[PDB]
Amino acid sequence: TVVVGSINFTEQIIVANMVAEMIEAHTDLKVVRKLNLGGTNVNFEAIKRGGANNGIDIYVEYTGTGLVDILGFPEPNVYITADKQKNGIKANFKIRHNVEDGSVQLADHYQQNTPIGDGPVLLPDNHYLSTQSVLSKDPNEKRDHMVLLEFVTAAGITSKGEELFTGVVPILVELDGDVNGHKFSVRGEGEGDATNGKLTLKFICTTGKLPVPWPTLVTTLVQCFSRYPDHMKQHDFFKSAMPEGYVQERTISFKDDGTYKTRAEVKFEGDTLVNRIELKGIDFKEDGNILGHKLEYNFPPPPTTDPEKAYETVKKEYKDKWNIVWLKPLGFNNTYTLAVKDELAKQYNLKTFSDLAKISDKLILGATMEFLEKPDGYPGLQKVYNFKFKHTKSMDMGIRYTAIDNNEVQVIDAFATDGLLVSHKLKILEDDKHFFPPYYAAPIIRQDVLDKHPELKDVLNKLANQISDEEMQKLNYKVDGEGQDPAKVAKEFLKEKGLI
Repeated sequence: TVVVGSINFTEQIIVANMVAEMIEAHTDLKVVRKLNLGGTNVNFEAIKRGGANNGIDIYVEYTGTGLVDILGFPEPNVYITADKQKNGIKANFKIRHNVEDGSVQLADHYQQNTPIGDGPVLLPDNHYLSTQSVLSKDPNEKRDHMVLLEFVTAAGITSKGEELFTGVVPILVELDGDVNGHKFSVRGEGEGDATNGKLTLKFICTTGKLPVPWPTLVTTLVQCFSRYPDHMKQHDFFKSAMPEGYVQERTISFKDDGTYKTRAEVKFEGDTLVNRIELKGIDFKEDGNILGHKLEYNFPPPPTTDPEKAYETVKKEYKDKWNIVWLKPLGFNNTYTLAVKDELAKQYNLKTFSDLAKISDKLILGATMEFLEKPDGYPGLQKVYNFKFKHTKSMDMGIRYTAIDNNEVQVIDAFATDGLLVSHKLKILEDDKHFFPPYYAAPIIRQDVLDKHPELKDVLNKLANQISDEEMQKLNYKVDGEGQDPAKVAKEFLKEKGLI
């Protein structure tokens, strides 16, 4: 008896049906089809706990999801908004720390920034900051330390203080801390270059060994060094507060453990940008992840976007960590794409995203709000393809779709395997440069189950490249458009193909 898993999502329902149908047709095995309510993460939970204890033994996972579940989440895009009543800005975000075991320590961040000086400051429209932080060690340094490199930029749309960030600027950083009555001081030196969005620092614990992990102090240890693009200068609050500067306050509540509370003054002292912080930490468990020093010492970089390297990475890491085996890709890639009418795709022979980029008319009126705001969305895509659409309108809900029918818009954002794409006779283009992550679907199974029934490997590999994007778009349309039974549309397809 094997247990097959699925999520509350038409596509997922259809493919899990197909996995199960194959097992029934080609083996003597009994197959339980279990539904799971939630995102892709609860299938990942269920397979860990097995079909023995009301989990699952098999499900279809996507490579891009797999990368973050197994390597951990990269740093979030922080959403800054205006805080009129504080003449400032504020932001809330989630930092995910990897623990020595493969669990994740959540760190909910609540941030407020208020100008020190009384003068006016930029009160920005909502926008995002993207950070990458690379931790390391100085091999010729004996004191508890941290070397930190950091690249930071803003995005979300198509001052005097800022003139102080013209070149490379000495940073100094001083932290006085108290976690659960344990006192400590940290001190750091370096330089920042706001034009490239680069930080370089080395920090030292000056009171001895650090009573918390270094990764937990990164967010506390100068967002004035971000790179704001030329069409967003009017949204850089941080620099505009200079040289008097701002107060940054945060609560960082770590899930199932204590909380840090920080207050920091960021300001010029001569030619040196200084970050002086006082941190209080309360309610920490004497052997939780934080006081226990149980956090990996490096945030996971932005993951590979290479399709082959993605699949190789999850396959290796899921086998080492969880003893879970990735069989072969089903064929389709449920990822963010752009879509045009079929008619036009034939009229200019489009196929690829660079083929679409070479046109400065057409709107992406379709783009949902999220797709235009998110850094890793159309702003990031502008920088790889030199997109230059004559205009871009934010169309939420389904009305994006009504528009491309009307021929107002000619280009829209979408998921490659969306059924509406056959509804509205649409063409999906290839992300030739691989800007977006790869969500290659593949069946996934527990080793202990494949050990008891080795024939599963070759049965489920019989689905390898059997489902292209456009095939999956049709099966999604059958269920969400015409109301058919997922289990019957699954079974039909395996019959047309000859797999059953």
